[PDB]
Amino acid sequence: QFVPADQAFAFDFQQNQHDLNLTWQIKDGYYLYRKQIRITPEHAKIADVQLPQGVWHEDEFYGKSEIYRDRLTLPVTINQASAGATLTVTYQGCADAGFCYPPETKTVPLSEVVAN
Repeated sequence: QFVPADQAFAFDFQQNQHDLNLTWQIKDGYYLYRKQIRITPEHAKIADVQLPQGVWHEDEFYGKSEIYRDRLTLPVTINQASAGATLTVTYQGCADAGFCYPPETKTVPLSEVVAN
């Protein structure tokens, strides 16, 4: 069951001005590592991102780790974003079947936002 990474972890975003929501639809039997998520803005300023509380799991890769299953919803606050600004979103997930996908990076185009 080594399906394409984007089928196991369906990533999408929706922005309404200062509010950005990042979503991952996580196929049953797969999970994301909380600690492997990285969000980096380029030409934009965002509020601190608080990763939500997940569940604890144990595997041979990292032993005891906090993971996310089913779906991950992550709100992000854009305080300022110049034209052409982007958000680099990196994450990594594995399959209960016994294998991990490599980290994946998505570039989110941010709509311009005037500060404050």
